[PDB]
Amino acid sequence: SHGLFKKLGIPGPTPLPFLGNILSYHKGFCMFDMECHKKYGKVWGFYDGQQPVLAITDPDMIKTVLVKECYSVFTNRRPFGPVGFMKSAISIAEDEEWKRLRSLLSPTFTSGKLKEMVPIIAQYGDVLVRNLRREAETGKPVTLKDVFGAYSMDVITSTSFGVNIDPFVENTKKLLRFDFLDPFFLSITVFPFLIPILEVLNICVFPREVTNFLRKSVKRMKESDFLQLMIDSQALSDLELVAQSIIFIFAGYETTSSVLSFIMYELATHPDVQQKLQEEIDAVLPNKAPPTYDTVLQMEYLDMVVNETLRLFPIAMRLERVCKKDVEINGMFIPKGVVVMIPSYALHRDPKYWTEPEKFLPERFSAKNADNIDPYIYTPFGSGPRNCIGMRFALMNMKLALIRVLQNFSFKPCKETQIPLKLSLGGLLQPEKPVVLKVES
Amino acid sequence: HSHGLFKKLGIPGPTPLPFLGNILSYHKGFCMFDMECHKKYGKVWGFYDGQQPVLAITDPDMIKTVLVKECYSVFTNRRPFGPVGFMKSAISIAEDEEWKRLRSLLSPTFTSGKLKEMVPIIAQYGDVLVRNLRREAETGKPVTLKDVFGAYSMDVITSTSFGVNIDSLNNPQDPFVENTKKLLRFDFLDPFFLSITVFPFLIPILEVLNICVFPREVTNFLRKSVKRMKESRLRVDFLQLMIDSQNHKALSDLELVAQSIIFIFAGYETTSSVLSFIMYELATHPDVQQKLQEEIDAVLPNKAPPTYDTVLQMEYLDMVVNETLRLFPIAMRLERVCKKDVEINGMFIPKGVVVMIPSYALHRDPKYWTEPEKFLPERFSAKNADNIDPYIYTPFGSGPRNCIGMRFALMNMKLALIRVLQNFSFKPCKETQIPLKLSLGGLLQPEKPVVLKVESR
Ligand code: HEM
Ligand code: HEM
Ligand SMILES: CC(C)(C)OC(=O)N[C@@H](CS[C@H](Cc1ccccc1)C(=O)NCCCc1cccnc1)Cc1cccc2ccccc12
Ligand SMILES: CC(C)(C)OC(=O)N[C@@H](CS[C@H](Cc1ccccc1)C(=O)NCCCc1cccnc1)Cc1cccc2ccccc12
Repeated sequence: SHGLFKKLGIPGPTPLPFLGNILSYHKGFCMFDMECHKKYGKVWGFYDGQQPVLAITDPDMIKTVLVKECYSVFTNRRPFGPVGFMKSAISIAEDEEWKRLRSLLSPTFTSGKLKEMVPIIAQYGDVLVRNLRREAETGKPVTLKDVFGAYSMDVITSTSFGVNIDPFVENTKKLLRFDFLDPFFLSITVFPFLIPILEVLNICVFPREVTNFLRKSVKRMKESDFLQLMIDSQALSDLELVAQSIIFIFAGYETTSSVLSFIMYELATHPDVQQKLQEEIDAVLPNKAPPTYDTVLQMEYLDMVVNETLRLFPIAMRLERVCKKDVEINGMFIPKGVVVMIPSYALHRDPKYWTEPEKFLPERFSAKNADNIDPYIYTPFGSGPRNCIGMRFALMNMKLALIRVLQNFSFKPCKETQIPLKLSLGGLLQPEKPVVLKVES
Repeated sequence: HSHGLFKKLGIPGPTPLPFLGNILSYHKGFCMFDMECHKKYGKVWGFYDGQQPVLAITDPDMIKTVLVKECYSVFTNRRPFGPVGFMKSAISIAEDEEWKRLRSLLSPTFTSGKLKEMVPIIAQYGDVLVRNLRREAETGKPVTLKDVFGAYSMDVITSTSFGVNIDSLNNPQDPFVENTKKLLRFDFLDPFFLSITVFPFLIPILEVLNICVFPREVTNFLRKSVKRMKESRLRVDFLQLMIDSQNHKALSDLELVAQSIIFIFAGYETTSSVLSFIMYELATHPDVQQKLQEEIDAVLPNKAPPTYDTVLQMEYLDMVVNETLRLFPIAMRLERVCKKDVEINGMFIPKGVVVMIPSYALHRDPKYWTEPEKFLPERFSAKNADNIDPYIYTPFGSGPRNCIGMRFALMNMKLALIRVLQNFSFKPCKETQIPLKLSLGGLLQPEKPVVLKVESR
């Protein structure tokens, strides 16, 4: 099954037996995609064990997979197991169950519901300033991932459940941990046949206590909102309701806080960009005025900085869809069962599409130059019917933190500040050493 | 009284007459009056359209402050235009929160993805444009460019915004074009558009008489045309976005037609007028026309069909379109109503004053452009484009209330110029007005229509 890309004429690295090309992941997913982007051109294929993966970079071919042929062919992502009761998660659901959950959780982040969350986040935006002021008046570098993690936890636990927590961050911080050095997930890539061995016999990849604590915490949350929508629509099951809460809690904590740490690093390493951003926030909101829903979307340089950070640090790295039947798109034959992959990290730094892609230049997303950006090359939230469902929720929650903090504090690098920031050469997109900076009031 | 405002503020300007103000100086038109004031009074001057004081600014920082920085807070709305009737809900006429809702609603109409989807549709009518140009070319005979460009522009804006192929082969007496033409006629000689400026108190009187600046013949026709243009069920164009957003709430039936008439008028008149000015400059400069044709053939050899990416690759084509818009900014002026007392760049502006940006005069300012009356596309080359201020050259405006169909118009015009210059070259005639005299009336148009010979290659 390792002569597939040799048959279809698609170039790619030579695979090893059983392993395939997973030994090239020693530098990470990002470095392997960028080296293959230069060696084999626009389209190449490799093997994650015995699973063939076709990598595409053509925007028209990307649009056909993500948007056009979504509901028809490229509907589901790579099979991820064994998950146990987490098989009902919207991000892991497949075919008919996904559409029922996508439509059920779509009214969660409308313009009406997002406008209701502004006063709720406005409460947590004050404790963030008061806690940073304790570390500001005292010469002491702040681990931004910590203080932003608590801010990211209170927002998703209140805007989705109405419960104020002020053990969840400890249990949530230990939900993923996708380390390729761990032979377990390196085995699932090599042994896709061991997934049915653990599904019929009830074995999961997530630790029991991070799933038992959340299944019992959601039951305490069930005091008869995003939770209010899942009860009024309840045919939704009770155990299925827990699986969706784990997805929202983890995304609202890990994704928003890690990107916020990426933003503050770029602002501290580029003073003229942070200073120009502070002058704009003081103009739209003078005297440290509380931000509203309209003043957030009005700040465009705030949008030009966030969109530039998401280009440099796409926490997704890759988008994946599984070909469910024999098709031919843009004059290329993709057989059934092939995982079509779109290297987001490699495309966000393609010299063919970006000038000086290494350097932090928010001028790429200016309304004068944003017309030169392909929407299928810059996909930090994906695209099509199966993109990020909390895209507008994440872009709002991160900007609300950037407004309220830059109105009161200014960030400078420290001695222990890793410059340049080296990304984690492992699995998920994170810095090697934690992001630490000095806070000046 | 009010005619002493600029005397009180120390701002120079022509001495106004009672009641009339300075409107008698419009005998040469908006453009000539603005350039003469810019030479005598300097960077800032003020005049009166009757009793309405108009402050003209030419400073790029002051222009950026009005158009970009202080749009949502102070300079949000244009000068009130009436009587308009139900067309007050149009995006270009809407004010304050109504415009802000409509702007965000119609913004996804012209994205890079939506525009790239329109190229195959525009490519269809590009082939029809070449066929009609080839009949008038196979036989020595002038060719009124405004007519053949007007039929092409109506074909593009109706199909890309509504999905309806209305003009088929022509139909040279097409009812859409015939009804949309009489939709714009600001003849300052007509007392109507001159008296309502002298008597602004008559606008609320005319609004209660159901009197509009648009004739009932063209509004009732377009009212039932858009209603019959709703066909379903069976894409996602301009019409589909308005129905999906129709289902705070919401978009009315009379509001959906108001925006459609705006998109129909802009896509027809503006695109066809600039194309006529472009071809006049190419015929009167055969060297520029040859260099542009050599670039189209280099990017699209063997008459290759134009695509979204090949259009953006042609630099000289972008330089020809930009230089023509510099000489002929169909906007002429940009205006914003100052809604509250402000002090920008060290100058006080009181509430109610209309801040005006003389775009026509700024595009021909000798202290910004070398030989401003000469047609030189080399100003917009990448070697010289850094010496161009984006607040002196504003053919599509600037800020949150600039031209919402800028990127569409730049594509529809370039897609037409490519497929036309691929097959034809244009030369002047005996009846071609050389030099071109602009209409001394209101809107920016030529005196005698642009007529040229069409030779095949
Ligand atoms: C900076 C913040 C975030 C980024 C960059 C991000 C990125 C992404 C990407 C790239 C995808 C997949 C798109 C595709 O496959 O085409 C995705 C899916 C998803 N995201 Fe996010 N995300 C963020 C925050 C959030 C938040 C706050 C939530 C809150 C619920 C969330 C919930 C989800 C879910 C449920 C899915 C799967 C939807 C489905 O499979 O149908 N994400 N995200
Ligand atoms: C060569 C072609 C065109 C030129 C030179 C042009 C120029 C302009 C200018 C200068 C403005 C005012 C900007 C400001 O006040 O700051 C404007 C506004 C506008 N234009 Fe265009 N335009 C063109 C074609 C089009 C097209 C094809 C459409 C299609 C819908 C369109 C729709 C509009 C609308 C709706 C506005 C008002 C926007 C608002 O009030 O928010 N225009 N145009
Ligand atoms: C795992 C691989 C990449 C081989 O196969 C997939 O593709 N399995 C997708 C589903 S595992 C995941 C389950 C999980 C993990 C850890 C804690 C809790 C649940 C999942 O539910 N995650 C989406 C929900 C939250 C989120 C995260 C980031 C951004 N927004 C929202 C993985 C997947 C889902 C969605 C977007 C992705 C982008 C890049 C890479 C993988 C993606
Ligand atoms: C009327 C004056 C100039 C004193 O006061 C304004 O300012 N009234 C603005 C709104 S009248 C117009 C209504 C109309 C007229 C004729 C047919 C159909 C509708 C309008 O809706 N037109 C914008 C939409 C179309 C368009 C036109 C040209 C370019 N692109 C798009 C006038 C106005 C609007 C937008 C840009 C302008 C530039 C220069 C001068 C005036 C402008």
